[PDB]
Amino acid sequence: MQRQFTSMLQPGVNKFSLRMFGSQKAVEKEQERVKTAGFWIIHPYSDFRFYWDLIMLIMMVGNLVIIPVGITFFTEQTTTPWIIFNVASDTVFLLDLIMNFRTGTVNSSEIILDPKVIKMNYLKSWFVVDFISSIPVDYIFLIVEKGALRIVRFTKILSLLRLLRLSRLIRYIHQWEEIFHMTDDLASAVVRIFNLIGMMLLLCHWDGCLQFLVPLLQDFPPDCWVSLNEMVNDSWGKQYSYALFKAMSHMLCIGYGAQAPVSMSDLWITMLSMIVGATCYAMFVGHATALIQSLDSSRRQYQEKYKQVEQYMSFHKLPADMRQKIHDYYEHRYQGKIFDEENILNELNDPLREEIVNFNCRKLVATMPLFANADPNFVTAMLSKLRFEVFQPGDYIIREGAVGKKMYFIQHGVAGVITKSSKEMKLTDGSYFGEICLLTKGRRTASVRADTYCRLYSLSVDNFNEVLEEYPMMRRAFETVAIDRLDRIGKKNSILLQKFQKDLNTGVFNNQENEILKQIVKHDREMVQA
Amino acid sequence: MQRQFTSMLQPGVNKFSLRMFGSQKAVEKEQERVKTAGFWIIHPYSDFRFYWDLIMLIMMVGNLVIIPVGITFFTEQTTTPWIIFNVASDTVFLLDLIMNFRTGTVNSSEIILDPKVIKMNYLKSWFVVDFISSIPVDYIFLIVEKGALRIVRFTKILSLLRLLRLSRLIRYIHQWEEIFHMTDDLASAVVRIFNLIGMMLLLCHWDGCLQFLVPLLQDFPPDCWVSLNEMVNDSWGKQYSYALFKAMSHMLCIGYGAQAPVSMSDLWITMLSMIVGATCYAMFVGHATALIQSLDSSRRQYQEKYKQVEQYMSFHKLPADMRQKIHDYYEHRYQGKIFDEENILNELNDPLREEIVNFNCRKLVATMPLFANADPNFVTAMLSKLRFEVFQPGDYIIREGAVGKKMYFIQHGVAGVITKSSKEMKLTDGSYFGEICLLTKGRRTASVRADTYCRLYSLSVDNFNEVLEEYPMMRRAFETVAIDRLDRIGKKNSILLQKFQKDLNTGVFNNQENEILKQIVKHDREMVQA
Amino acid sequence: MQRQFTSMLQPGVNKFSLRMFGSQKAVEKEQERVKTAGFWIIHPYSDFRFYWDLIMLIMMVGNLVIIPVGITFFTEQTTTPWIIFNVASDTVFLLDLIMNFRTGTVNSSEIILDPKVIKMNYLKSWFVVDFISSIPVDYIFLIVEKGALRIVRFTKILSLLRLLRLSRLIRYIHQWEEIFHMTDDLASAVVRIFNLIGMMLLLCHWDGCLQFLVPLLQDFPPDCWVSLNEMVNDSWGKQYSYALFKAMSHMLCIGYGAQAPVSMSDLWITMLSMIVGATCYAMFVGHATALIQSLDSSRRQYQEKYKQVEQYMSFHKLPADMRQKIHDYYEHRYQGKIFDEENILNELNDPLREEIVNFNCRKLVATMPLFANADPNFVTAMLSKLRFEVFQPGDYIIREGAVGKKMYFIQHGVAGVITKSSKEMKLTDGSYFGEICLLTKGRRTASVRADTYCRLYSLSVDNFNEVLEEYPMMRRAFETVAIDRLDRIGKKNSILLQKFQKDLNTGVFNNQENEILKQIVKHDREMVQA
Ligand SMILES: Nc1ncnc2c1ncn2[C@@H]1O[C@@H]2COP(=O)(O)O[C@H]2[C@H]1O
Ligand SMILES: Nc1ncnc2c1ncn2[C@@H]1O[C@@H]2COP(=O)(O)O[C@H]2[C@H]1O
Ligand SMILES: Nc1ncnc2c1ncn2[C@@H]1O[C@@H]2COP(=O)(O)O[C@H]2[C@H]1O
Repeated sequence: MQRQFTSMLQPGVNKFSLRMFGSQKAVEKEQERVKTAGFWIIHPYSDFRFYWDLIMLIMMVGNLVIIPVGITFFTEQTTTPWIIFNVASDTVFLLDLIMNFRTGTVNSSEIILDPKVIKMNYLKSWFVVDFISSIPVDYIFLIVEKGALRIVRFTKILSLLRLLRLSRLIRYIHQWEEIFHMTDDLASAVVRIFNLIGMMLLLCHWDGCLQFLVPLLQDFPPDCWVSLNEMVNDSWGKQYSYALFKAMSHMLCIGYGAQAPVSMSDLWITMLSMIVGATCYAMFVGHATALIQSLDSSRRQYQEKYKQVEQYMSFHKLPADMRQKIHDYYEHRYQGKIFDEENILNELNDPLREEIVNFNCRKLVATMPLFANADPNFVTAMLSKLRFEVFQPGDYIIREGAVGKKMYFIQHGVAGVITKSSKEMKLTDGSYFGEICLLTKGRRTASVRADTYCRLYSLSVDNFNEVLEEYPMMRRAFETVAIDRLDRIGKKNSILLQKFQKDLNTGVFNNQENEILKQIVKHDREMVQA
Repeated sequence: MQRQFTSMLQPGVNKFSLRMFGSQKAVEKEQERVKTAGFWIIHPYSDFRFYWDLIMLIMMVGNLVIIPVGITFFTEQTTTPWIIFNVASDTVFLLDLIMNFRTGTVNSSEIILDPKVIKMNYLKSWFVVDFISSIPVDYIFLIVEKGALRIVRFTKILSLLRLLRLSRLIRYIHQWEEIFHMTDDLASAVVRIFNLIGMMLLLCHWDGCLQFLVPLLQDFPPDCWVSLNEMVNDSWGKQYSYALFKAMSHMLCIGYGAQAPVSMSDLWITMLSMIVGATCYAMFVGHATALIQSLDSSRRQYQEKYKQVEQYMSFHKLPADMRQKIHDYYEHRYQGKIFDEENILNELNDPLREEIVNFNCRKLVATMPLFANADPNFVTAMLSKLRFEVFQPGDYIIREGAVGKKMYFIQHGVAGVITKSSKEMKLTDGSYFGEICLLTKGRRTASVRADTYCRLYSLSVDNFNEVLEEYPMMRRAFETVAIDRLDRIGKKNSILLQKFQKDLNTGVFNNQENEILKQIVKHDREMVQA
Repeated sequence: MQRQFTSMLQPGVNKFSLRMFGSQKAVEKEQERVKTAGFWIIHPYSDFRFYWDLIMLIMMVGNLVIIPVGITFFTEQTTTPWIIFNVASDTVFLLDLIMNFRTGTVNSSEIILDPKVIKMNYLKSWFVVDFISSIPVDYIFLIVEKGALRIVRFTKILSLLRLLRLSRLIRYIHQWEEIFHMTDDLASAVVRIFNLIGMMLLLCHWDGCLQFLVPLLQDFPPDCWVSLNEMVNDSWGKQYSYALFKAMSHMLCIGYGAQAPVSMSDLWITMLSMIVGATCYAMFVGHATALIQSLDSSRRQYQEKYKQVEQYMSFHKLPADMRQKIHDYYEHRYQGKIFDEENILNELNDPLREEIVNFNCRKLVATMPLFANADPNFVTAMLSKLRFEVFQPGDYIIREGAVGKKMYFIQHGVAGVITKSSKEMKLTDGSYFGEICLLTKGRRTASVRADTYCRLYSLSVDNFNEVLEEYPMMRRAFETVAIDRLDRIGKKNSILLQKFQKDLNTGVFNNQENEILKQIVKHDREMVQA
């Protein structure tokens, strides 16, 4: 049993524990660091301190709802049932104060030095504002005065010293909400707004007890609101309902309960309640505004970027024909989602980038035969050096005769090769153009027009040269496929022809090599016919 | 004593003085610049002007609380006690006006030209709106009319000309709050909201004096609210409490004090008070919103970045299995703290970067024997060219056979070398892999799998070549340790073997050199066994 | 006179004209473009249209204040004075409608096509909502019914059709405020909030006329608020004050004028007025919040950056000793001003950058003798390739023996050279170290410790090599000064010695050259003694 107590008092492996400590070795280190001292110390992340936090929070909200109401409307406050509840909550919060001695804080590292450091820090921090609210001063002062209507007044007053149990509630709810509200966007916001409206109802309830308490301590003078409305004799449900209604009407600023307040005490209490209500309502409106702006962030940022590009198009005074094509492109590329890609892919590390890239191009590695038959290290490097692009229908991707600087891998949407003295050649998903320009270091062979809405993957020339100089068997493959494709087109490149005639006669090719090559070129005939 | 007066009037070395002036030579320059003119000039950063600011602010808030109340409810305003206070505050603000002549402003540099520049600027800026509020016009006009109920009315009016002492309060509180509120985020916000609620209570108090002042100047006509509620005879505490309650109920918009206002004067004053109250409450709600959004900034920005990466993962339609790993990585790397590292480390200078890097890697310089025994300039350069990384459990850091481009220093969490025909080899904190790939310019020797949650420090190949070409003794060390590690693994590199056989036989090695090398290789056997 | 009319109708050279048109040639182009058509067309930037805008705005706010009040409380609306004012404002707004025909809009370019384009666009845009409000329908319908208490009711109604003069006011105030409110931050904000509170007082006034208008059209039934308060006979000042007070109490939500509204008409008008008041007050609170957040921007952004660097220091868990030095550095460098320097200096062009750099370094070009005697093109290039730095007291700028990569120009604050077997050497403002390391391509000669708070200007090695390879006479100067400084230090560099012994014996030096060199080295002895 005591081993279970020690394992409870030591910090346990949890999500917050891992977020604090990093590796589990730090959790074992903290477990031994707690296991230094004997039978006493509890850690501020332990499940014992968490459950004691929760039990004391339930008891606190219970007592702060039932304390003030009990004081005002119950002029017989010496009943056995009432005294039993009072001493129960008293010994419960004395337990919580001694555990507040035997806890430990976190400045830096978590301080676990009991007899000097945490004792001095706690005795300098909150011991007065807890020791007033702990012990029942209402029975001590009563047995002192026993060892009298003014004394009955004074023992009705000092019970409100237990309202200083409030500071423990906010001091605990700080830790509790920061632990159990870091989950999502909706849940944290909704628990924060319900936190605030719970605070507002607590203040309305306290004020509703106050507006009857002060006409009670003066024994109901004949001009205050209670003896004007003639409800000194009405049963306590009616008095509490009216006092709470009066405080809620002051709080939301609707109006005075009665026509007006005439006595001086009622007048000043009404004014103080009005100030507190206006301030709390202003804070509530501010929190509602902050919650709304936190919910509406993404659409706002997208409209910011849209207004920026609209201002750019306005500054150059482009025609509306072009603005329609630009907004069509932004829709067809970003799909109404604002995000920066290079920054995120720079923030992630190498295997996360490799796994994300392999998932985004899982279709292309299957559909191209080259990627299906090549080595996975080459495939991974060539895949890592790619770039997304979106082409609108009917614009030239590659024009003939210009200098070549990249190649493109088709992912979605058919694009056509338009060679003169050739009809047309369509290219489905899973194919590539831009081979022979980069392999021959010359001018583009035949132009390419984007028929449908193409979604292409492009690869620059320097990365292509680095990868294909690392592994040259794929360069032999590209040379052979480019030879067949050029022979079908009609033009021929003697540089690549002589390089292959010196390459194939050198004997570096194998039986499996040219069998794979024959498979690839018949596959290329298939994905140029289709 | 006069030397103390001159040292008070000259600017003193303070935090604001250093933030204004840079070096202390500018403070000495300003001290001589004040010491040019004789016995007169005070500087707008001097402790004399600061203490005169504070004393005049205390006297101002005192007088603006007690002036209007004194006017309305005290129809016997010729008492000795009242006249003594009036002439006291009068001569105090005449002192402040003459010191307002003998001050100096700051446009650019601080102007200290007395007899033309600052005299012309002050006499064109605020001299009318101070000279009205300075001298007691209420006794001058009275002794003029002595040298009569309308005259008693007129001498009750002109005392409100001292409410133009208000502009000096805001004009001073600008400087005072910008001096003593640049400390932190909570303190500046709380003093700003209490500044605004102090302003609102001041307006409520002034309006509460007004609502009795205007039924007073008409000698209480039989239809205004005072003679309707029948409180012309009630003692002044009751009249002030009711007038303040009526103005506060108009201000927060709760309701008319009485059922309605019937006389025309009460009607128009009620409407003007309603407008001023609605405007001031709107400003208060705006300031509360701005304060709340200023407090809730960091969690907001973190949720912005989180929503952005969520939109990226939504756009690529990644499976939830991968989204869980990405959110796990972001938690395990940033720990819920949004900050940009490269920008901050670019903003700091060279010794701050060196000191921060040495503190972040104080454990690694002790645990690695190479760093413990090397020269501190080399250690500092190699430390400056490092980069943080976080690896999740069970992904390959380095795969075998790929091209090598960096090396890694383990900081936290064990990672394993998985070589074929070797069992496994664990590596604790404080070790490095990636030596022999960069030293032999070839393929990776054996793959490395991240067992626990690794926190690694990585170093790129170009920086490694620059540092190790600057100092080659560490390259001899790395060559020897790599030779031993390869001999234990099973593969061997003849390039490094021949380079060391030509290196060691060259005679460049020394007795201390290979003694240190023997210590390092037995240390490497220790941190590969462990 | 007609030439003055044509020059008024044509667009004039103004600040908005230059911001619209760029060069003055476009203003002359627009002047001829207006001068195409004859005697008719006015341009929407012309001073004629601006002054007609202003005169119609004055007349509009006058009429919309005096129209509704005239309708309700003046049951004798056939007086000569009243009819004269009505036909005056009628013919004034018929003038404004015909000028609304003869104007021109701006879609793109400013359309100036009169008889089809602007006529069709205006007749499709606003001609109904102006032609109702232009002509006095109240006299036309009266002379129709003349060519009867229901008819008197109907001629009291249709005058409110002139409230549709309101749309012209907002349609003009759009252009007028965007012209004359682009000046500053305070003026635009204050005119916007006073614009909104003017709109709110206009709605309060209109509602105050409505609450008496509807009990007027039913001939004051015996249960509406007017005949309950018994003010059918009170003179019109009293009725207007009470009706405006009732509408203002509904508008700000304070309370019903009377105890409650009993008749059905009063009930529904009260509810509609409550809805309009709550909506307008919500808009006012929103505009106040936006104004406050616009005023408090700079301090907010500075606190954002400060919280970010605080989160960075918290994430690395640096000691508070280091956090104090970092916050000291940020204060001493940015001086509490958030701004990005590289972005702004990238946005400006070449002579603006040259002029800004020459002003920031006007002291250094005078204090250094090299800059005073060198060619201004060299001085400008070397000045353009500089970088600011701030060094805290007591850290080593340059350590001995390390590799050299930049040189530093002292601007403010003394720094010391600490050479072994030399006492110490102080360097005032206007001096440079880092010459001989960059000139000899080797290790740093002697360390340098920052004594006071140094503000230095640094220059990198690649820019230094580019400039000093462009002009080599300054390299001869640096070689000679470095020779003297090394001879005084104690170490000597044979590379520079032999390069100068081959350089000086080559005969490239002149009499003016070595006279300038002698002046520079005695100046260097002066600024090393001092
Ligand atoms: N018949 C064809 N079928 C498919 N693609 C082709 C054909 N002819 C040329 N191409 C591709 O179109 C590209 C355009 O010019 P390049 O020189 O970049 O390389 C060319 C080939 O990749
Ligand atoms: N037996 C071993 N123990 C620890 N590390 C090793 C061992 N063998 C190889 N390594 C490291 O693992 C690295 C992986 O391949 P590299 O060529 O980068 O260089 C290798 C060495 O740094
Ligand atoms: N006696 C000296 N007085 C002033 N500066 C010096 C002196 N000796 C060396 N320096 C400077 O200090 C620099 C530090 O090393 P460098 O090699 O960069 O070049 C050195 C010179 O610019």
